[PDB]
Amino acid sequence: MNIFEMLRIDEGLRLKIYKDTEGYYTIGIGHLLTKSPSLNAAKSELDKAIGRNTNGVITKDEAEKLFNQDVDAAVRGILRNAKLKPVYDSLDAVRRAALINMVFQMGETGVAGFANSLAMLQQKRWDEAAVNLAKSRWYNQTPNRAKRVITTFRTGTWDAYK
Ligand SMILES: [Cl-]
Ligand SMILES: [Cl-]
Repeated sequence: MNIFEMLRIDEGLRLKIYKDTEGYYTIGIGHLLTKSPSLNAAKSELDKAIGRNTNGVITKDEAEKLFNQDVDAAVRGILRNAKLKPVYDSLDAVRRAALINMVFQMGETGVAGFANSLAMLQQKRWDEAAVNLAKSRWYNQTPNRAKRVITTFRTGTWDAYK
């Protein structure tokens, strides 16, 4: 298992524009297009992203390509974040994947908001962190996904994904 497979499981794959759990236009493997309520605005951002007139539909390879870029950016963004880097650096490979998943979903700013949980993760207090991570809008809105990521930080294994 790895970051790609893990997010593929969490996000799924859709080749037509769809609305995410928050009602925002998305496509592919969790690629957010826009928070604007307008479908045209989304189609437009989509064409700009693919470099062609898609008419709201893309192929698998195009989806995968957006995905690759999205994962790379999440990593790079973690590495540039003063609040995130030290945490990421302190973690083992499996848990690093949980941190990436979270940035992929919520953005760097969103995660930077789990200040208390981050400190716990850095100190390696797994059970306490898990409990704190659960006290969040994140967990109440997407509980199944959240539990998977939390178990991963708690155990350091991929068991929640097997
Ligand atoms: Cl893009
Ligand atoms: Cl969920």
